[PDB]
Amino acid sequence: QPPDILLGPLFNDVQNAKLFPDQKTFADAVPNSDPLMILADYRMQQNQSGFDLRHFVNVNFTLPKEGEKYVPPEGQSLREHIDGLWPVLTRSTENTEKWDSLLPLPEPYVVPGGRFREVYYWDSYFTMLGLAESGHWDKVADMVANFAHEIDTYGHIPNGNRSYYLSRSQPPFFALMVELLAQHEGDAALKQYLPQMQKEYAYWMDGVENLQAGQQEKRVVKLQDGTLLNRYWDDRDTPRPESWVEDIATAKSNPNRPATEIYRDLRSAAASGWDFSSRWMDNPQQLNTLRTTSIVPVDLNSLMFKMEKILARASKAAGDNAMANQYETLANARQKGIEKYLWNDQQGWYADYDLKSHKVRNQLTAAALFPLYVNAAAKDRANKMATATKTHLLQPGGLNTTSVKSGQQWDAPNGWAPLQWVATEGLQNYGQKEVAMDISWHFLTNVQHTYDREKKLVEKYDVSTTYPLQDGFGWTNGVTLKMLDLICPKEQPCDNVPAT
Amino acid sequence: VTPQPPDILLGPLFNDVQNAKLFPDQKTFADAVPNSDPLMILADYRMQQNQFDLRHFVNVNFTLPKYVPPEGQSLREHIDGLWPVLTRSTENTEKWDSLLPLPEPYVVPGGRFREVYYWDSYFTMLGLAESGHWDKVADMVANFAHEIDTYGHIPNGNRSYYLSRSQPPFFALMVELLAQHEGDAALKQYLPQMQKEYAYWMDGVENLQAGQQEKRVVKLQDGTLLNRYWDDRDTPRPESWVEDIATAKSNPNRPATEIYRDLRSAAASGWDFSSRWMDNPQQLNTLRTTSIVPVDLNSLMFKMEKILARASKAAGDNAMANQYETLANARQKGIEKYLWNDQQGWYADYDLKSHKVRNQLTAAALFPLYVNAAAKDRANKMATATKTHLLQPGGLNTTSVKSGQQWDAPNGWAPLQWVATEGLQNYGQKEVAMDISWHFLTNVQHTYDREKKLVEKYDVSTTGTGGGEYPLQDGFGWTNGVTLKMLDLICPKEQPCDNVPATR
Ligand SMILES: OC[C@@H]1[C@@H](O)[C@H](O)[C@H]2[C@H](O)[C@@H](O[C@H]3O[C@H](CO)[C@@H](O)[C@H](O)[C@H]3O)CN21
Ligand SMILES: OC[C@@H]1[C@@H](O)[C@H](O)[C@H]2[C@H](O)[C@@H](O[C@H]3O[C@H](CO)[C@@H](O)[C@H](O)[C@H]3O)CN21
Repeated sequence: QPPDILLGPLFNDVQNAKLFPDQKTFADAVPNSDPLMILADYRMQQNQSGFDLRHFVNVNFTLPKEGEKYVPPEGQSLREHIDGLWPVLTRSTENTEKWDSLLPLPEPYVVPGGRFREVYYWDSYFTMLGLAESGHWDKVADMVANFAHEIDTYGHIPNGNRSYYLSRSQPPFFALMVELLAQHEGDAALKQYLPQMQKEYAYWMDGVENLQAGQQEKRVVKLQDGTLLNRYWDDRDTPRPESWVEDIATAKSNPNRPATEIYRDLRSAAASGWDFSSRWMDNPQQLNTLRTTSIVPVDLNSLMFKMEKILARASKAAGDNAMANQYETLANARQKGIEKYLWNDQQGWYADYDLKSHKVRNQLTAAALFPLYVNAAAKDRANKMATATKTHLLQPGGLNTTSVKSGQQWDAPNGWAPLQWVATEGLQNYGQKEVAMDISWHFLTNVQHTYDREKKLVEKYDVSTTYPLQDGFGWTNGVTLKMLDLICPKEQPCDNVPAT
Repeated sequence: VTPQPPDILLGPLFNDVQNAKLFPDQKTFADAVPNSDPLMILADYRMQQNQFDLRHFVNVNFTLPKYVPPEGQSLREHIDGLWPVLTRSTENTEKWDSLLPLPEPYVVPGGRFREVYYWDSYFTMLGLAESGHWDKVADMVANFAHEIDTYGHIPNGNRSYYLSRSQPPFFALMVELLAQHEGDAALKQYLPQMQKEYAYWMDGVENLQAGQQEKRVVKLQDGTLLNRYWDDRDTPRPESWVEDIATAKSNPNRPATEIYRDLRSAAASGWDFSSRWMDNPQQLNTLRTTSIVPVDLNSLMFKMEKILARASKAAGDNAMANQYETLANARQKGIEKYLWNDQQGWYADYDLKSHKVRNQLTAAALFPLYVNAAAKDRANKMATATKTHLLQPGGLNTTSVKSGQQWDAPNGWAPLQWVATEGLQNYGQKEVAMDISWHFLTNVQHTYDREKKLVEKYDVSTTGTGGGEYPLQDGFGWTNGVTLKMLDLICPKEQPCDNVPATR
């Protein structure tokens, strides 16, 4: 149960009082006794002469640790810095105290770094690429097994292993994780995790059998002509426990709209990974105008395509050819849907589909490379995507997330490792090597420059040239390894990005 | 972890079994127990579809759910003898079972209702208490406290598919019932759980802006705080799967999620279904439950606030007692202003769409008298309105609208008979209170005499029994409890009756 439900008005009071400078801190606090009895105790004590809320919290909760700082040794190469960090980013939480928001996992896992003290769904894929690249297949397998277990226990992979992340998933990479493990383990891996891949697919498509044309429900939309696509959705319609005061302030700033609708769209953008972006906003100046759930995402639907293709491949590997064909049929239908509703023929680029206006959007964002990444894109449209990339999103320090400098995280001038890799790999898929290399060199140069000065890798980079900023950093480390390998000869690998 | 509801657990397999109507009751497969991990059952299902007999597949992979009274019992004896028959003890359940474990024995309503029910349990516990079974009463209070502890609220019943909603809140009244036997020990003991339940009903209230609603709370333009019925999910009910899909399918121009939310929220109200929630009582696809502020729910919330004040005082916190008292006072004002119809002269629900008190008189209108929130003059008008519009030869009518739905004319339901009787008695309206009691009891006795059963509800217009999508069920928990209480009321304390007298 998430902390706001467990603790009631007590959670609200502590978050609003801003006892801790991060709202995630009290979301991660561990009750020392039954939260129902803490709430009862709080109600009695709170109006007592001299009641101190900070003292009450200290007495009734164990808080996250806060004073510590990682100190790398001097002058290690970029590659050695990353490679030696894996144990540091690894957590082992097979059992948790009762009432901890942290959810137990059977095997060790890598977390992104800093305040992100839990496994993240889509981060873990790019992280696992790094682990695999540097020969840590056992950690890769541990993490696949963990996610399989979450599917088994919760019915889906939560955004992270926190009670307050249970209400949503994230960009789905599990099937791609199984394929990554199969690179090492062969078809055995596809066979072992077929039931879990199927159950995750059931999650995303839940309710589709009874969904009528022109309606949406949970993570599924059916257009008027019957086309089936997915959207991001969270099952709750309240402030995020981890961003409690920010979300309340957002909704309060637009009393013309039901707060429940704003909370739903804030939580659904968090499910998208892109919390937040002009991509979801009617007005980039005002977060209270986001309408995430009314938007059909081109990246999510690309990922669904890949999931359907992988289900077909795993079915075939298990010896069920008829079932493999069924998944191929679903994949083809998805591909047609992407090509019809998620391609903007006037601009010549992929884009989201707007359910309110019943048209494909004009806005170009880095999500538009996803159809290339998953091999859904027609060849001529992949070529158009290379042009659009160079014209609009390629910047000196890497691939821009969007061309709108809104002040939000998933927008210009911010470059995010996962997006760099998806773009690089999708362009390579279609022989657009020049643009793919430009992204890799520009982003890697940006990573090296920050590492040179600060001896760290961080969650995101400003591409204009080459909560506070977080360090580690899981997906940055993974993508860097992969790109470093790409830009230097296989037989003469580099440990730092060449100056020229 | 608590299993997800059966539709989530089994993915499309559930949908397929329900739609195929392999079983004549939709509830039957909702209560099926998987013989292995549903994730693996679903994988097998998809494989076996590509290589098939659904019924046989279900037979292999699930275990499906499975009385002759003694000779010559009086009505009272039959009821007292039935308590063990209706008792279940489920401290441990199988993995993947939709049945949720409870630490103590519990009485269930009867028939297809093979689990404990929230509001039924109060009326049932009145019967248990009346006939000396205080141990069972304490068991059931403990079970509900445990559910609040474990889930954060009391679900509609102990089934995974009921977890997304509660029911008309009687827990605080159950605690007061135990307190009648134990003294205030019961209040002190269950104060934390009574507080946790209030937090559930009021969840989100601190941040709710005027003119908006969220979950179970509404805040009107002037800041007035009231509650509504709500279910956290927006899909067909597993236990009524094909019926609910048909309902939504019948108006494809309204988002199906709204219709599902309103169907589920009417089941949260206990009154699934009623003209009360519907724009047109003849058409179920017009229900709009979550836009209606219910007078019965808010009466019960008033009572909860009152008991919380009493319990707080028992625990020695007068400051907290005073706070609950202030909340109760605000609720009373809210009831008198927004849930009383002065045109008609009766309590009624408030409509959030038209921003007006509703004109319909239903049995829910007696709740303010039951909980002692009503002004004396208004209680007197309610007595007249009851006598004029709702009193029928076989008991108190649920509404005066014969819609074809269960919570409407000509159906009479035990809990509503008792609430009306007690409400009227609280304001000295003895004549109407005794009329309800004598009429309902005569109905119950007549059916008992010929059919040797008590059932879920009665025809108050014709007397006898027999809307609804499942057959009339027997037992029957709340009917038996209310019958005992009313039997005691209508005969002298010192010369009690075992059958309802044929002559007043
Ligand atoms: O690197 C961790 C996560 C990543 O998964 C996500 O795309 C990116 C996002 O900017 C942040 O999201 C996390 O934090 C939020 C609170 O700050 C949560 O509400 C959100 O659910 C969670 O994924 C940091 N990022
Ligand atoms: O006596 C058991 C229940 C009682 O709690 C409720 O008021 C009345 C209602 O008419 C039926 O409700 C139950 O069954 C439905 C399915 O037939 C469920 O959807 C509902 O959630 C459940 O309370 C029988 N009654």
